[PDB]
Amino acid sequence: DDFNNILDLLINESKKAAQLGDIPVSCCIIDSNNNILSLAINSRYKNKDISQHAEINVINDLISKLNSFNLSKYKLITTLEPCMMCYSAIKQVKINTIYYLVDDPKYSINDQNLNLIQIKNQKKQSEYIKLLNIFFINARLEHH
Amino acid sequence: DDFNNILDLLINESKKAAQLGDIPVSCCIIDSNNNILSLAINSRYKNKDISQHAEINVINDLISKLNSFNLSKYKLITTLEPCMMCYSAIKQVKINTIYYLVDDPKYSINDQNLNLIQIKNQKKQSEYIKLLNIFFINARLEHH
Ligand SMILES: [Cl-]
Ligand SMILES: [Cl-]
Ligand SMILES: [Zn+2]
Ligand SMILES: [Zn+2]
Repeated sequence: DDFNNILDLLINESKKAAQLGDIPVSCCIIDSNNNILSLAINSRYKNKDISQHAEINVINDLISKLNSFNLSKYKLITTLEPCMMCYSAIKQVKINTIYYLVDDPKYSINDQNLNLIQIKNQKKQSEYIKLLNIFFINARLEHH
Repeated sequence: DDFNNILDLLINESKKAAQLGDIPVSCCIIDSNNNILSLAINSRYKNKDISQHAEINVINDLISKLNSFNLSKYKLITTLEPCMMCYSAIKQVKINTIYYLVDDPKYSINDQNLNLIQIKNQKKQSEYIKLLNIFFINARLEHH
């Protein structure tokens, strides 16, 4: 569909990540009934851990809850197209679908049982783009 | 992935439909192991039946094989983006994924558990576009 309520929630969460120095990305994992089982934000720089993107964080939350590395029954929704580290972690726990809102400007993948699917929600996409733009502006100001 | 072998097969089949007066569309339904369970071509005008597009034909083949209207365990691959009649029939048998090669130039859908996903296979897409173009050229020649 367009996940308007889940996206409202994720966009609200990611603000937290932006306040603390990380690209404001939030994401959740859902079961087939679209219930959220785990939610996480990006905390790579905040916790000085190369792996702590929102996607790997949410994967680890669910591994913890279910005591299992097999998430084949679940789908992932993120505000921003995942990097390749996260894409590979998502693949390695057998999640078959990644919904993302905003693709990443910054590989050639012929994987399957793994679809990367852009959510169409223009209002939410424009809102999240404005949040990211504010983050990057502050990024270049501190860069200089 | 890019379904290169299945697409080779479908593009070969659809030629049959083009020879007999129908837009040359072919499609199959696959299980989770990507095995084909049913394959069909468009035969609307050939059999004077508004419903006999390739997608509805393949659905009926599988309903027949399984004696069930519940195809929730299966995915559909077609050469051409489905019309809305077929999209609704696919939804009504609970198939969750439609892979298509070529989108249709000729609605606003907020359905979910139903993803419409364009296959990326440039060589196969260009080949199928050339086949369709030949079909339409002959169409306008007979039109006049
Ligand atoms: Cl890998
Ligand atoms: Cl309906
Ligand atoms: Zn990442
Ligand atoms: Zn149709």
